[PDB]
Amino acid sequence: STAGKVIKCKAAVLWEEKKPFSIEEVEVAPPKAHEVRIKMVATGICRSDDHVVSGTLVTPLPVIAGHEAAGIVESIGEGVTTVRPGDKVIPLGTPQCGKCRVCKHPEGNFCLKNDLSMPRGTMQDGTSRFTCRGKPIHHFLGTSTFSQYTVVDEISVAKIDAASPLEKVCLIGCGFSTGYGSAVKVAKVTQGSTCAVFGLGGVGLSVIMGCKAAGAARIIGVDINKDKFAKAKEVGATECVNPQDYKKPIQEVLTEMSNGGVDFSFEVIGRLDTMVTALSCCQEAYGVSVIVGVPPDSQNLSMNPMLLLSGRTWKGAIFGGFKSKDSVPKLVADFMAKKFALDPLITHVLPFEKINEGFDLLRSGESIRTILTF
Amino acid sequence: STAGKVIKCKAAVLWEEKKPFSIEEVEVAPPKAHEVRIKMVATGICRSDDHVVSGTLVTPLPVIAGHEAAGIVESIGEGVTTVRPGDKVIPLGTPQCGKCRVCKHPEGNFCLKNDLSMPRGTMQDGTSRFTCRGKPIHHFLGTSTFSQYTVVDEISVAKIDAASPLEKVCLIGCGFSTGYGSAVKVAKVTQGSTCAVFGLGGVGLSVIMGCKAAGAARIIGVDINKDKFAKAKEVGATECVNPQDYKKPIQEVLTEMSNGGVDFSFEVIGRLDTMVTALSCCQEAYGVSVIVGVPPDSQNLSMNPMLLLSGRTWKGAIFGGFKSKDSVPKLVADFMAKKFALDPLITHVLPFEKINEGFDLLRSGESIRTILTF
Ligand SMILES: NC(=O)C1=CN([C@@H]2O[C@H](COP(=O)(O)OP(=O)(O)OC[C@H]3O[C@@H](n4cnc5c(N)ncnc54)[C@H](O)[C@@H]3O)[C@@H](O)[C@H]2O)C=CC1
Ligand SMILES: NC(=O)C1=CN([C@@H]2O[C@H](COP(=O)(O)OP(=O)(O)OC[C@H]3O[C@@H](n4cnc5c(N)ncnc54)[C@H](O)[C@@H]3O)[C@@H](O)[C@H]2O)C=CC1
Ligand SMILES: O=CNC1CCCCC1
Ligand SMILES: O=CNC1CCCCC1
Ligand SMILES: [Zn+2]
Ligand SMILES: [Zn+2]
Ligand SMILES: [Zn+2]
Ligand SMILES: [Zn+2]
Repeated sequence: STAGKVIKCKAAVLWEEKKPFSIEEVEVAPPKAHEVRIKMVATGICRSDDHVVSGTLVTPLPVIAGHEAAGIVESIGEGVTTVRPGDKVIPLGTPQCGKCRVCKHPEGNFCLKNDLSMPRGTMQDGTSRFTCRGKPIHHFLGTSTFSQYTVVDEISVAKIDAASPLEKVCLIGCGFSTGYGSAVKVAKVTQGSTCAVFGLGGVGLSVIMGCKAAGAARIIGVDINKDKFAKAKEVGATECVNPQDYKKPIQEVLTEMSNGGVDFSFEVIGRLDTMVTALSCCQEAYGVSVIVGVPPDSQNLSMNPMLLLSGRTWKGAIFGGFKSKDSVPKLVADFMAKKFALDPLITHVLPFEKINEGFDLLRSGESIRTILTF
Repeated sequence: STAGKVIKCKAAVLWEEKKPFSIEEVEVAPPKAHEVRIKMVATGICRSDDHVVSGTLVTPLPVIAGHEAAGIVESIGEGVTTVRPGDKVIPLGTPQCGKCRVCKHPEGNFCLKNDLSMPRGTMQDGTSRFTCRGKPIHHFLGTSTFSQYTVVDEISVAKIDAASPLEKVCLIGCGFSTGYGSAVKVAKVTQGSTCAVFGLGGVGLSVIMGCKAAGAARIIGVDINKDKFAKAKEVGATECVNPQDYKKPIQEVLTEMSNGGVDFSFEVIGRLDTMVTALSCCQEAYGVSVIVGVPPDSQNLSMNPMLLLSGRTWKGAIFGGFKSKDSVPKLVADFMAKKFALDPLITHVLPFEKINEGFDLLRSGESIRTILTF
């Protein structure tokens, strides 16, 4: 019926920065060799998608954004061996080619086939599968899930349990796994430790979930929006602090609260100043700080290297350190076995056609994750 | 003979920055409770001592510097239980009180009793044991080894093997242990890995020794003084590069040489620019960079946090991460069992009276470690 043919469908096209998405018809080419065309079922609104709109995260425009999603395979290109039509799948904003030095390394996950370091906004072959008004449109992170259909390279898609609820497990494609893995895999939070989490959105709440799963004794949530505190406590925060409530810098406050610095801190906002504050608030001799938030494009932070010389460890990670294709199906299986919850992250549900309202909810501070249904 | 009495002896006093040391008579008070008075036998010239002269490292003046040394206990104050008169000892620029949260933590070593974070230049009790021309003189790092006799707090001294050669093992008090541990304990260099070591002085050569002991396959030494390359290769470097020989930034050179970035890099100079270069040259997804060098006082570096977000780990350490009082005697025992060599680090041996000549040798690029003998 549609296999081998161009599909005309609706997508949310971003023609320029700082403008609403345009819901309009696009043409989606059939998949070439080692490509997969997916009928989207649900997609979450991640702050990184908003960073594309705001220019915080630079990728070529015009673009179909979206990268946190789940759908059903409509057709596969020649040579595809890991998914078949009808399979439930999660696209992966970080691929897993399985062949590069990073994929072969026991710890690495930032596969060298990624489209983040030097963005092209294309498929792996350097071309686009999307046309709109006769104009080629860029892809985003090899995923482009703000469309009723997308085409992704095989290395950027994972087959998941056929019974998965796609309107929930789409969060495993980005925000949940990123936050959870940042705590359990990247930081390796220890039982009885004290953690500080800067930023209590969908990703920060998932960091809290991971800290609690790791057995932290104290988990201090930090946010300038106190409306975020109730949910943070529900998922495991033992206390929350708003930096605006204090006359001293919050790194001082947190050092005093933790009797000399926290064991693990996480920056899950995307500001240069909070990256330095989060590093400073961990204990100077043995603390660990993990950057999760995305900094504004091309901007440098300033910091005193004595913060590191005393013994601190500072690291960052994409996607919680998880090797994407290996990890996503296992994380879905864990979700199906009730080993973590996703409902606390989902505050709003909207049809895809209301994407702009979903972004308004995020920008106003009212939502954690809005899930869009196609 | 001298016990309980003020000792008049020779010391090298630094009265002000950017001046030669003044070799003259000082008075060394007897040890108070939990203090140890030590007759010096040998002391090394570490770049950190020169940093005091140059103003790179700020500590109260006038001062008796020196912190890498070995000697023999002359007398002990009330309550001392860990050393006795006649014992061979190494003073510890980082103490090990055994009671603070850092000393109790399995990884931490930067004991909260240190005199580095907020330098006072005193004994633990806030007073000085040194007088010169009737003026009180400050201590340095709780050690002050540029003197025929010094007084140190018990938590800043380790008893070592009575058969130890003090003119060699003084290096275990700072330089050697710092570099070796930075590789084996802080970075945890792995078998078959590629390492880059910036700075080929006494500490950087000790990093190379540690990388080789850990089984690194490639160890790239980096120094602007090509005269340092021969000794670096003798102790394990597989190749050396001088940034001044290249038109491109050395981080780009090292990334190309390592086919995409090194596994472990070490900054063992003390420059902001080389700290950022060393971080950048490690592989972006799984590389680890360790700051060992001391930055100039109060200066901040500038860096792009995307270097960390992709997956790099950045850390620093004092004294190679070793808990000082536990580790120094074991490292001496290891040296006595031929587990590592110290002779490659020692290029000059001079009488203490030639301290200024020893510093000239360091500043001119002509020495690795000069050992001063009393
Ligand atoms: N490393 C990775 O793989 C990933 C990174 N990201 C990044 O993580 C960050 C968080 O993403 P979401 O949770 O979706 O965003 P979000 O916008 O829902 O949450 C951010 C939170 O930070 C708080 N905040 C903002 N400014 C603050 C300040 N100055 N001090 C304290 N709190 C402040 C906000 O009130 C908000 O609750 C974003 O920068 C996003 O781009 C997201 C997904 C994956
Ligand atoms: N973290 C810690 O516990 C310790 C830190 N230190 C610090 O480690 C550093 C090294 O100490 P040493 O080996 O005694 O010093 P050193 O002066 O013997 O060695 C430094 C080396 O860096 C090279 N160098 C200088 N500028 C350079 C540049 N722009 N690029 C490349 N190479 C350059 C020099 O030619 C020299 O060979 C110093 O900053 C010292 O204060 C020393 C001992 C303990
Ligand atoms: O949110 C998904 N991916 C992010 C990962 C961090 C850099 C920007 C893109
Ligand atoms: O060289 C010995 N100690 C150093 C440790 C790093 C800060 C300056 C002093
Ligand atoms: Zn995302
Ligand atoms: Zn790969
Ligand atoms: Zn030193
Ligand atoms: Zn201590």
